[PDB]
Amino acid sequence: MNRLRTSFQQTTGQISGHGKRNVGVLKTAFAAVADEMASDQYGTGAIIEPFEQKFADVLGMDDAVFFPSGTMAQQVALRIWSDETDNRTVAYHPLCHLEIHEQDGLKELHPIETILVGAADRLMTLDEIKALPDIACLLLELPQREIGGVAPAFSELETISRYCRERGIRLHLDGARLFEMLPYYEKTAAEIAGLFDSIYISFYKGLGGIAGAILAGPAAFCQTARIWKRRYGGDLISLYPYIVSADYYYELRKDRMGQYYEQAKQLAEQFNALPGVHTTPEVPVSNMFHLHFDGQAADISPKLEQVQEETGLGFVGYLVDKDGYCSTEISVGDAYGELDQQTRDAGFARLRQAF
Amino acid sequence: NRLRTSFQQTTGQISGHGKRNVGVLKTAFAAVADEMASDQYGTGAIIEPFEQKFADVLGMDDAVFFPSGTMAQQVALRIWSDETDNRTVAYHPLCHLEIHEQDGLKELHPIETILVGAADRLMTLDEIKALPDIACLLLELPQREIGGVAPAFSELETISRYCRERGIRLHLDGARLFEMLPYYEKTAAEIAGLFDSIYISFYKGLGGIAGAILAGPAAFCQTARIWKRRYGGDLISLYPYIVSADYYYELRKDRMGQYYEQAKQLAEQFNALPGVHTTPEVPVSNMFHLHFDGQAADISPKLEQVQEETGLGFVGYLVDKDGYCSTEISVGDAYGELDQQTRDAGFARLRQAF
Repeated sequence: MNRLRTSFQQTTGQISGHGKRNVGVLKTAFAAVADEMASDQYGTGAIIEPFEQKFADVLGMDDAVFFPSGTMAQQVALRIWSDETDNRTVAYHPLCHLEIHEQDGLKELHPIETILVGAADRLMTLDEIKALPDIACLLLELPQREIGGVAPAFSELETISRYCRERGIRLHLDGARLFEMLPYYEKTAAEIAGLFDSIYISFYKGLGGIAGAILAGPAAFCQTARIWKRRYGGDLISLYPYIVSADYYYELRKDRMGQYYEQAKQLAEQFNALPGVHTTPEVPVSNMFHLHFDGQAADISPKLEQVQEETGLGFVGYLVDKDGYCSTEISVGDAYGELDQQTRDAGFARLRQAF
Repeated sequence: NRLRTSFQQTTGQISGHGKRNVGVLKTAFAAVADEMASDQYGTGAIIEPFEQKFADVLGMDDAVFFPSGTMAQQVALRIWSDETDNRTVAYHPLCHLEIHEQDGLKELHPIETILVGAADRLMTLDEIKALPDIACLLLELPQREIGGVAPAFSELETISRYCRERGIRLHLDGARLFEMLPYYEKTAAEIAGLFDSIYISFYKGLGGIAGAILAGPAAFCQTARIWKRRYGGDLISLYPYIVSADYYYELRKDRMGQYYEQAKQLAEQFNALPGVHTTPEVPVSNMFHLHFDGQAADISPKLEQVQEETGLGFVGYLVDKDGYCSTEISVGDAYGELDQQTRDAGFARLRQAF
């Protein structure tokens, strides 16, 4: 383990995240669950059916399917739409999860090609979407996490939804971070989800569960999704350990996304005041942003190390070197709100002394 | 369904480990500290020690934890198809990949399957010898769908040396490997060592919740970890399954002998009933199939009642066949929790009903 990561691990509080990712997260979700509650069974029965209906309702879709991962969930979605439209081409942002974080799973597992829309360092434009040829599916990710978490205005999404529909293109939402976006949009999950044909949501990002996903959409779409779920080896006999925990952290945190967002905006303001330091976006539209430092990790890590060792407050857990700067991702959760004012003020003065 | 109900409502059973409920997870976690670090996307805490543990148990270079055997085994077949430039694999007609996975192997991979033998029996060595060049032969020990029948160890040896001769990779579906060791009088390592790759399960005989290990050569496992991510099986945190798998492995690893002996006890009681038999006649593991003369219409009422009256579960479902109906029995911890007299009074009532 490197010096920076070490120093962040040995902190007693953090600005980002929910706390340590440990066995206690599962034990806490289960501590009041009756030992006699019956397990789900290969994608039906107890626990799973009510959870799926719940989240079909939350997203305002005909049905919803619990998956072990969003990786599996979104590959399946795209394949279903590709099959329905007899079109083997899908389009999305160049830094889409399916493109860069799944060992090319979509393309290795299905005869599907991808058009990367726009540029890597920005949102795709409405003109770029209108310039697309006949494709099966456009995937949008709200927000675009890989560029710090930027998203189009709600009215832009309305226009894209009408366009695609008027053109026969299926619109899929990568809503890994959908809950996080609701404060800024001033909309419910169903109002955002209603613009799309299908939706993926996660239970381990903003919500801070352990793992697992929901893919939601029309009834027939979900039926097919359940067959692919079995083909993929995701139709486990028992997925309750993730469903019970998922629902628990959902009920726990569904109404905290607003505070996480206000807090993120506060943190960004503090960071942007530092010489040699900025956020992207400058003003967050959610609980997240990227934090950029001029100079490379070999220059900046030691400063952060010292700051963190001394204060016992985690600002930065890792850096990623880029061209003349280095970057880390901040996502605000329960951890920040456990830092009292004096603990924030003392950390930030010490951080101010470093930069 | 009324039979299922009658079975679910019993306070003891001859089959299985007991109710599949949340308690099974909480029991496994009762002694794990809250502060234990999660695994992280296939590496780190919990997962690495588990994989190393099961590489050693199976005598292989490495091992990889999978959320399922459906996923594990498909991945193993593809890696061998790739390593061999051969797009055909072979196995028994009721192989789990053929009948219980919605054609996943063939839908997700440019692979074709040859079925070796006849559905109702073990394949023969001559049938293996008549196979064209293939990437992989998969053997299931025992063949579950025909009652749990398996070839003598000398025959497994012959077959392994033959496939080594022809450059055919040999893979074991070992979902029930542990249940067989008593019969074989062999270690897991001694059985596994006749194969190129091995899949084992943590929810069959061991009675955990879910999860699988795929073990094999270091190279093979590296590539299998890539496919695990492609598949969406490389979850940020698999510890709920891993920790529970270990809990139950440790708890039940040395009980396969008693399950096998207990299985034999049950089949003996069953075969002595008129209008009842088992396949195989004498179990070679903790399992067998149970056949009742007559159709489910005639038989399911009789079972239903015996179970309602006794509160002892013998049978939870019947499959209707020509002139008889069948069910699968797999002994775990539930048999041992019913005292002898209680099982004797259940059988006695059963004896009256048949």
